[PDB]
Amino acid sequence: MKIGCHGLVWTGHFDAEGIRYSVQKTREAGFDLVEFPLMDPFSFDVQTAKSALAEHGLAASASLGLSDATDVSSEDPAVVKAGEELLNRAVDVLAELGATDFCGVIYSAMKKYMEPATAAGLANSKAAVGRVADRASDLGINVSLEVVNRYETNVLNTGRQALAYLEELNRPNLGIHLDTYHMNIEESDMFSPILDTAEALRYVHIGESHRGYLGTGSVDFDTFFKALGRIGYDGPVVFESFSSSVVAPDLSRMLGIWRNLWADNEELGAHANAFIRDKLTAIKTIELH
Amino acid sequence: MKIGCHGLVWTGHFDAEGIRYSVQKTREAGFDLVEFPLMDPFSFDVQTAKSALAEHGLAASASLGLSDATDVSSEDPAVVKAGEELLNRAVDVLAELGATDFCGVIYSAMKKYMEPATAAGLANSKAAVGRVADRASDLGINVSLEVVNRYETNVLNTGRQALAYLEELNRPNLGIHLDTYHMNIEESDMFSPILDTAEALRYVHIGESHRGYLGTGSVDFDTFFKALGRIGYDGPVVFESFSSSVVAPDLSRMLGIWRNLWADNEELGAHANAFIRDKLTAIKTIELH
Amino acid sequence: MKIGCHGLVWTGHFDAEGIRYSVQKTREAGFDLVEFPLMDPFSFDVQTAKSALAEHGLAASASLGLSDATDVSSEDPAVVKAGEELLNRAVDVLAELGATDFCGVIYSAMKKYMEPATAAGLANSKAAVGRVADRASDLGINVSLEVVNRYETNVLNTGRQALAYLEELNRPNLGIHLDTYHMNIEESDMFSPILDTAEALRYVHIGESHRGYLGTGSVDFDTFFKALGRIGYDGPVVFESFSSSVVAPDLSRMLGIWRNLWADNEELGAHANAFIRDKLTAIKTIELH
Amino acid sequence: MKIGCHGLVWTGHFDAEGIRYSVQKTREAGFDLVEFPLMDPFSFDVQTAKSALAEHGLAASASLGLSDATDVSSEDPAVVKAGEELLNRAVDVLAELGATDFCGVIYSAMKKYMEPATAAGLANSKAAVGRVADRASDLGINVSLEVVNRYETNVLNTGRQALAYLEELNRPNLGIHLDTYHMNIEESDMFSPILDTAEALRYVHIGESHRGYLGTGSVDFDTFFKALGRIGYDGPVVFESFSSSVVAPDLSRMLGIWRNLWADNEELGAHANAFIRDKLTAIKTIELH
Ligand SMILES: [Mg+2]
Ligand SMILES: [Mg+2]
Ligand SMILES: [Mg+2]
Ligand SMILES: [Mg+2]
Repeated sequence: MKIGCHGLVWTGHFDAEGIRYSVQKTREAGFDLVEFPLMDPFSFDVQTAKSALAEHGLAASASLGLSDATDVSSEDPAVVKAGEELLNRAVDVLAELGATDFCGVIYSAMKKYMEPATAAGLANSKAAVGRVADRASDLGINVSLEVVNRYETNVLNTGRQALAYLEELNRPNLGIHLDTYHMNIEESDMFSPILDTAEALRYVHIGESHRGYLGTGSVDFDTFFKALGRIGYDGPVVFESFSSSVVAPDLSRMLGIWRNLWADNEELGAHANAFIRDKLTAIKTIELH
Repeated sequence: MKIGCHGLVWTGHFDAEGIRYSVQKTREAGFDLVEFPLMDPFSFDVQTAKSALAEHGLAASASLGLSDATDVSSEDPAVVKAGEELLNRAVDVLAELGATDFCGVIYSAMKKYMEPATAAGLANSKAAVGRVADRASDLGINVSLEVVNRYETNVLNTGRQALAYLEELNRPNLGIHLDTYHMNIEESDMFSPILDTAEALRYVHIGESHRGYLGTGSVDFDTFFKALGRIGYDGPVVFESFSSSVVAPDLSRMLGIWRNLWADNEELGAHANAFIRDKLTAIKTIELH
Repeated sequence: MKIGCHGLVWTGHFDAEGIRYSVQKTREAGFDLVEFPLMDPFSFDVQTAKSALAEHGLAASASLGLSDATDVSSEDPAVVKAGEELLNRAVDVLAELGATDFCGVIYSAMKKYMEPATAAGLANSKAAVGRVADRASDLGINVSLEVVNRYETNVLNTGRQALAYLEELNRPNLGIHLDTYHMNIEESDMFSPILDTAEALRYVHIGESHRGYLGTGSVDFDTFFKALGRIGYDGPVVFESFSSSVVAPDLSRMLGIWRNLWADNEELGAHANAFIRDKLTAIKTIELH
Repeated sequence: MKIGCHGLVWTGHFDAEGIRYSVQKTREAGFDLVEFPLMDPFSFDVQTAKSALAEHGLAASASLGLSDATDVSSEDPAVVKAGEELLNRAVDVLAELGATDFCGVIYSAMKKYMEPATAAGLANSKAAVGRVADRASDLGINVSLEVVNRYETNVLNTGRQALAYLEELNRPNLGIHLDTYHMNIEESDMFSPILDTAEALRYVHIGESHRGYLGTGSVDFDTFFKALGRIGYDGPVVFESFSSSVVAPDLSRMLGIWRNLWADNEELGAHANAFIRDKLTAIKTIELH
């Protein structure tokens, strides 16, 4: 299991400087892995990232959220094709980095829909995601669909829905990515989604109810980690936090990061790293007693 | 204290038949009060409402959410003026009904903004709301701003933000409206917001994390009700839950109701009424032991 | 599933008067079943119980805790035999009532031990309970061991320890009884013990952390009922509450009931009956949405 | 604020070697303070303790529970006197160590009583404690009464009982010591007792529901630390944990430590030190957001 940190803790612009900076700060915070948010994978400087990752002995993953122009759940085949094109490039980036995990909101646009998903749209989404997963499979890359709340997608809001989505595709490298922040809204509790989704659970985001400091919100982390321990989850556990102190020109607007949740990402990162690691340490003793 | 139920539980269209139906269902479910959604107050059948309320001996309140055309936080004075007009009419409706509580998202549009709030926008919102409060005050009507999550507003996301907003306006009849559903995301916990806004807390919405049956989600209702009891809150406590089958396509899309958490609103309403009253009965015993 | 009330809500003396009083009050509070504490089954008035149960249409179960004189976990064979004799009579009483469930602290004395259990004592406990269970089996009676906290036994303090104890005996009518009050102290959380004990779980006590009003202490009922729902538990669910306003001469002392947690047991009882039934109703809805 | 560790994490025998071992391990785990259990203060090697404390740079406090022979709530004045004598020696040991804090179950025996307290016994307890406090005051020592559960005292089971007991004595150095383990049983929630005891709260124990690893049981630490932050508590915050792995001949039997909750106290101790510190760090951030 790799303990990771989302890139938006450190910077909103993933240029050469942002890449080295995020990688460095991640390592200094005590994390094993950095998750790069690849909103624009075409321009992502792979060589700099490879250099920085090697320098700090850090692993990497990639996440992304689609938009209207790249909505794979669209009824417009051209829009779907564009989204598929973007997803494929992200996967290519991961392959060049020698990474293994791609995740995020890749089954739809990451936004507040003003209509329910349509039958035709859902068919297009599943087909597009199937083709990306197949391609990723040949490159030795896993693809995990991140379940997000009603305001960020109209397709997959719960673990159960994600399981039904994956049932049709039946792709071996296709998994489910759960996020405590999103689970806090949609799920019935923190243990049930883990247990139902146990086979497919491939990626985990650790986020507080307001996406700030861990333990300063309403998320039931204790039940979540205990359930993770029960199913013997051994995949990535990545801290994710957003504040107006670190702004991504598009991503911050899309996630509605209006408020200040923290000013000092160094204290935040180190704290989050310890929070996650110590929780896992304690949870490991539970089976013994 | 009045135990209430949002009208949207029962019907999506508040015409003559809808008004009578929602009022009757509310009374049959055991509630003291019904909250009418006045999205369009100009076409609200006030007379039918007065009749139905008297028939069932039920109290009433009103809430609405603004839209793009009536966004009082806009930098466009034409838009701001439109919103203020909508607000003023709603207040007139309540005055006619002899009701005393107006609430909801009246300081901004109820939607997912793609940009942070602006200084000019905030100024316009505050000015308009102040004028509306003054108008309402003369009609003996209290106005409560409902704190909502980041996806429904970029203005008032926390109880403290609402306090700062109210401090500037310094209006006697201006209150704070808290909703457990929204609190469950943005707030640090369920007792701090109650304690901090005790002086200004005038309206309460009771909703599960996913707006389904009470007690089937992640809302810490226990801490919330304990906090309410500690500050001796005596205002309205109103249940809120939504179904795409029941509400209009407009509002269902606005609230992002992609899933239906219940099929029988009679059972839901009766369950919610007992949940609230029974919780209140229990919390009253705490001071005795 | 039968919803029940422990008799110490109503009376501490099960003479004929207490028997009829407890039965009647249980029916009036809305329950299906009364749980008689048979601290002395030799003198329990079976005849009055049968008569009251019939008059009020109520099912019945019974529980008890052993004492030093009846400690089947003693190394002294005469003490063990006196215990076994008491247990056997309790099973016989239940048989005469037409009941199906015996439970409680029947594997040791119900007290604060000052020494750990002993290998010889444990073997005595199991053998006696095995014989009691076999006897009960012939009579169509299920026997469930109540897991209780460290101050009330030194043998079975967690669900896991009860499973290991049963594994040895391999009896098909021998089950596990979990109590939220006891779980709240000893267990890692409120779902694991249910999931681990699924096969063997046959009786449930619903008690708040301080054994008063439900929802006025720190017990996580939500996690507990969600887990009960997940495994399809259909055994008895019995409210259990103790206050200085209702005193049993021995039992109130043994359980350390020093404080007033309630004066009005009719309010308490109706509240608890609603709490449990409403919780089960809500959990059933998680299924389909 | 001093973050501390109870000595029973390390050893059950406070001979010279035990004293040195406990102080060393406490320092190595990252704590500021060691809490000595002074069950027999007449035989406690003060000089070795001064030496070990100095060597490792550690502050110190002491606690004890009384027994039958020393029960200051007894109606027998010789028993009261013997208790008061043991208390006075414990204060002296602290004075010689240059410490400021005495605490624990010093207002009754620390045991499972078999009947409720008596008016006369209470009056003896209060007088004795008052005298011990006055003596302590002259030496610059604060005395804090540990509120414990029903199975360890019949006198002070809730914060509010302790408040009422202090009110009578009105002593300026006499405070309330709350323990999350005990609160988890007897209190209504984890914030009310903190808010109610605010001015009088002088000492804190941090204990999981089953007294093992922090975050592996049912204690609501988040509400507790958020309430602590709210009243700006600055007294000692001390980790307390018990396992059959490390046994005190007397104390482990009195506390009912039947089960192994950990084998490796070095891991346990560093986990707890981090747990408490990291929680305080996070709670500090809440007022900023
Ligand atoms: Mg995420
Ligand atoms: Mg609302
Ligand atoms: Mg019980
Ligand atoms: Mg303690």
